[PDB]
Order: sequence, then structure tokens, then C-alpha cells
Amino acid sequence: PIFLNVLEAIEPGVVCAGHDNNQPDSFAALLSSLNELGERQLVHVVKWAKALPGFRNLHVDDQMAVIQYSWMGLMVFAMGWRSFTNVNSRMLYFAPDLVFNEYRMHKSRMYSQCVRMRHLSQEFGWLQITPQEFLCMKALLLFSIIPVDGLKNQKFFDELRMNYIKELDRIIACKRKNPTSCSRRFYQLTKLLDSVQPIARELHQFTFDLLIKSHMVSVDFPEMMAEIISVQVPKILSGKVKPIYFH
Ligand SMILES: C[C@](O)(COc1ccc(Cl)c(F)c1)C(=O)Nc1ccc(C#N)c(C(F)(F)F)c1
Repeated sequence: PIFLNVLEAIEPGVVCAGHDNNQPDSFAALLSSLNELGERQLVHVVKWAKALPGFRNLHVDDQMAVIQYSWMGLMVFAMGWRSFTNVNSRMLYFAPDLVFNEYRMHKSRMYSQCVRMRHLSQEFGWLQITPQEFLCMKALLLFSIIPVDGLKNQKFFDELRMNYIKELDRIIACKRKNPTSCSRRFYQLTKLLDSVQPIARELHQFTFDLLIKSHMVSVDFPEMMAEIISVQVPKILSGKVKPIYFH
């Protein structure tokens, strides 16, 4: 199980937001903590991504672009999983020190998105997603959004994405001699992975609007995040960069 050994081995550990939970909730503080948390997780997403099998094959510019585009979705997916395993989807486990109840979902002004992620969290349970299916599905997510104009080395990207799909097939076939059983599972999983995109889109849109009026709501946007939101996110919202759906 070389491939899964690698995925387990590089899976980021716990990342805290540094939020002050002794302070009454507020939009400004919850959002600054979400911004800071997002940035902290990005540090790990980059280290994770670069240690992924075959990733280094991608052109240097493609590696960075793909990480930045996939950044939101990857966080959404892992957060839903953490929410499921830690609190049985009762709340959204953004981080040990940043857990959202409905009140916080409402106060963050990201209520519709949070509810959608809570449903995703429940999906992990309802579909009985295994830790290994999760790990492989997450790696696949990193290769699920590309520019219409194409990457520097599109062929390398396609090969890599195809190999990751092949690994998902193997994890699914492992202990399923019934083809019909494998097919239904692949259907369920690709359906779950597609559901992540629309959620990341609503968060992208929300964050973009927020950045534009950040000075009007007292939100502190970190350096790297502001740059990525103003350079990369606009490409997604305008349709120049699109997610790869299965269905
Ligand atoms: C608003 C924000 O602070 C920043 O989100 C962005 C992150 C990346 C990009 Cl490309 C963006 F446009 C916004 C945020 O959503 N942070 C955030 C931090 C951690 C997690 C986790 N886990 C999440 C997520 F994915 F659950 F929604 C979100």
C-alpha cells in the first residue's frame, strides 16, 4: 500500500487559528481569525502538495496555480471531515480553537455556506467514508480545477489527475469483487467531490466581496491572501478558471 502509506504520512496535523474565545463573538474578530486560519493552513497545504506523489512533475508555475485555485476547496473538504470525526457534524470544526455553532455561523455572515458544509460533514457519515477514501479524494481535489487557456504543461496535469483517479479506483476495488458494488461507490464519491466545488464558489464570492469592502467592515486581510484573492479568485469568478466536474 505504497500510495496510501504516502498520503497518510504527509497528512497535515492540527492547525489552530489563534482566536480569542474568551471574547464575545463579533464579525470582525471571527473573520480575522478565519483569514489567519486560512493562511496558516495554506502553509501546510503547500508542504502537503509538494510531497504528493508525482506533483513535482508539474511545471513550477502550474504547481503554484493549482494550489492557489484548489486552496479553498481543500480546506472545505478537510474541515467537513474534521467536523464529522470530532463533533459528529454537530458543529463546524474549523480548528480546535475555532468551532462554529449556529450562532457563530450566523454572526460570520457566512451562514448559507456553513450550513452546506455541515451537510457535507454529515455526508462523510451517511456514506461511511473511510479514512483512506477521504485521503485519496482530498488529493484528487487538488487536481480538480484548471484554466480554460490551459496550464503550462497540460499533458503532465492530465496524466497525474488520471493516475489519482486510478488510485481511487483501487481503494474502491480493495474488498469489492462485485463490479456493480465498485460502480455505485465510484458514483457516490465523485458525486460527493463535485458537491465541494459549489461550496468553495460561494466562499470565493463572499471573500471577494468582503475584500473589496474590507476597509468598511474592519477585516484584517493577510498579505498572501489579499494577493491571491485579487489575482486568482477573480479568474475563477469570471470563468477563466473552472473546476472539473465528474457529473
Ligand atoms: C474567509 C476566509 O478567512 C478566507 O477564505 C479564503 C481562502 C482562500 C481563498 Cl483563494 C479565498 F478567496 C478565500 C476563510 O474562508 N477561511 C477559512 C479558514 C479555514 C477553513 C477551514 N477549514 C475554511 C473553510 F474551508 F472551512 F471554509 C475557511
